[PDB]
Amino acid sequence: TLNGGITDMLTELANFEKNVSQAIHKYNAYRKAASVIAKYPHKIKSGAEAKKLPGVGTKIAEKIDEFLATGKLRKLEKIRQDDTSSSINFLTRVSGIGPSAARKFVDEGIKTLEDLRKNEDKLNHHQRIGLKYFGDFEKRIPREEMLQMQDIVLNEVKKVDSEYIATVCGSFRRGAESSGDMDVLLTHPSFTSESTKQPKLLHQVVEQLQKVHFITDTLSKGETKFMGVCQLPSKNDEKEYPHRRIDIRLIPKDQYYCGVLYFTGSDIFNKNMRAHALEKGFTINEYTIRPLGVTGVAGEPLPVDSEKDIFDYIQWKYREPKDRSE
DNA sequence: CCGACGGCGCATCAGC
DNA sequence: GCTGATGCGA
DNA sequence: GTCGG
Ligand code: NA
Ligand code: NA
Repeated sequence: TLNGGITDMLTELANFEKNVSQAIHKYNAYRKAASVIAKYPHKIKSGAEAKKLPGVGTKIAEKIDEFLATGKLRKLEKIRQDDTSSSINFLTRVSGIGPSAARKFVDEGIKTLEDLRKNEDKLNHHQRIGLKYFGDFEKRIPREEMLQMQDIVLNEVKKVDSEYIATVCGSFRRGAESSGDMDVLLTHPSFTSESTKQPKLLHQVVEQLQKVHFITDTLSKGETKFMGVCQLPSKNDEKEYPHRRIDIRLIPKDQYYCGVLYFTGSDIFNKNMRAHALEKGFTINEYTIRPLGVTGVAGEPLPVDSEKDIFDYIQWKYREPKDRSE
């Protein structure tokens, strides 16, 4: 909160770059800047002070000086009042509506949730669902609800086939007090990188979850990845729980733990391990870990049967997810 | 100066 | 109808 | 917008 005004500012500039100007790299540049500054244990007094932080350049430094001297940014103030831009930016909060769709909608007069509600025929399946649960999707999930959600998922998966292995990752696995959604990694001994991928291993799990009315909607669904909506059962006379976003990924047995490691995060922790992995002759990614030859040629992936194995390779002591903040 | 900046599954579109 | 490109979310 | 080869 030391520089909340500054980080809020950069984050707002960030969204407009992505959603309105469609300049994704500028979006990430602003986010990077907002992040480094968010971790700075001091109240910034000038643009030059912040410029020393990695990610803050001349332009953001110039903007910080303006904000400190006036308490605002003229360019930001302007875009905020712009009917077209503020509307485009806003519409992207609807899942399924990206920068392009937001732009086309505003071009034809569709600027608010109400406008969207009156134009269902112009919305695809995903977008209709994003609109339907607009409010719910923006709410966070208390860990206690995640536990109840995990209980259902683990139970139903085992019910389908006790040989399935399912792991709820994300900040939740690291012990987060709340979550934005639920990410489930699924695998089965019968499915490996070079074997049959039976088009129903994932389907049977999604089907069972719908049968017990846990999964309520489907955004997308293929043979390896499902993205949908779910909701805990409500108690009599009890305010119903909000709908939640849940993804379920089927990964080959041999790439499962590389998957759990990666989707467990955090993002910052992954980069460090990737760096360390490199400075050890190994290359780690979402799927595997491979040795790097002398001339930089990657060798075939190394056998992995646990998160620990990955650590063993890069000479690192296994770390509990609760400590993988970075 | 000027290219990199993350990458892939799925839904849907463009081009044939 | 088929194939590759694009939008989207993660 | 920022970095760096
Ligand atoms: Na800097
Ligand atoms: Na969106």
